Amino acid sequence: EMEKEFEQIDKSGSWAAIYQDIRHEASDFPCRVAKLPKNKNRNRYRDVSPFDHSRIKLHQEDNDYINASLIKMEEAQRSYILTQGPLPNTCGHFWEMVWEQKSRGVVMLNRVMEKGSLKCAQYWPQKEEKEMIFEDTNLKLTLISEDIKSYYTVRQLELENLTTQETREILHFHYTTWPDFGVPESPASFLNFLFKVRESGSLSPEHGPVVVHCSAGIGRSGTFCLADTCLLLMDKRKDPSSVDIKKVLLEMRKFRMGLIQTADQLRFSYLAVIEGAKFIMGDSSVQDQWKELSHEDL
Ligand SMILES: COC(=O)c1c(O)cccc1OC/C=C/c1ccc(F)c(-c2cc(C(=O)O)no2)c1
Repeated sequence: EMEKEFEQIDKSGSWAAIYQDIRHEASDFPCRVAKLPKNKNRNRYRDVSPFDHSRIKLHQEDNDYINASLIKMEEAQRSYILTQGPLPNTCGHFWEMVWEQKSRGVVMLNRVMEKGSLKCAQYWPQKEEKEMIFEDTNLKLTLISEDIKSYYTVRQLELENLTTQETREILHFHYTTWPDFGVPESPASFLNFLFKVRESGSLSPEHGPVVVHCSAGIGRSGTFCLADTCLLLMDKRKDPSSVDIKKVLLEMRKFRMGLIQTADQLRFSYLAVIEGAKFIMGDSSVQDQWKELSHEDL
């Protein structure tokens, strides 16, 4: 059905329309906390804020603000905390969140520098010998190892609560080939990546919500979560036909503004889901075909 609609929409080149329509019906909620003068420097983009009703509150008494939303997908029983790329001054806040929320995985969908501009702080350690200590949130983050693949890298980090000397293994999934405001090379590579994250247990309910982010935490991050939820629902009832992707994107837009920034990302979202269904519906071999087509070997 989504395939029909796909060809339908492609056949008459109406993605820009379908996309603007979703924008017209997207929820709109107040962002008072994020817009408070004291939090001006805690936001990377003036036009990208968390709604008040679904923002992740830091557990400190000083200022509990951080540009992050908890997208809670009720029907699919999956939660994601989408956030902006940490600013030089908010890296402590970022790891505080991860710790307090009990996250197991962190999904980075952008490179530190894109189009010749600094899109995100270097918030994680790059060399084992050089760990990082966030003095304001009293946390330590050490690089334990990293598995570099052609288009993405998986890092194992150790987060420690200097106040209690408690430690946690944090998996860092970094997609290094997704153009800014762009779309993955092929659904195959994107799906290979999604399933890698899935296989890590990072998306399991026995863990806090996975923290997903790009520069603003709405475009590429939205695409990622949309495909994951759609594939998940489709899986829950083994009924591809009952999955209304636009209805699902709107559900998500209730928790964070502007998820999916371009009509092409929306088109890619359809592709990834349609392609992913192959695996969800019983063809377990397609996962290897993706791993091949993705060319993850250096
Ligand atoms: C397309 O716009 C919307 O859907 C929308 C809406 O309908 C209502 C309210 C706000 C809206 O978005 C504000 C985003 C601003 C905005 C400004 C600068 C940015 F670098 C980005 C950005 C970058 C990325 C990435 O890294 O891929 N994703 O988003 C988004």
